[PDB]
Amino acid sequence: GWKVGDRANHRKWGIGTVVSVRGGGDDQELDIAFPSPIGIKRLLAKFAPIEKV
Repeated sequence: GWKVGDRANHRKWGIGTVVSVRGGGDDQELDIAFPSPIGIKRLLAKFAPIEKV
């Protein structure tokens, strides 16, 4: 699934970079760093409004 360094386009926050991935592969939790001033958001990958790249 998701990997550190991946870029994600989020419906709300635009494009950001994955800085942490945890939980098991079936319930990944992502930290995604969006450019200033949004900062880092922590969210469950399941049902997240994100697309890779």
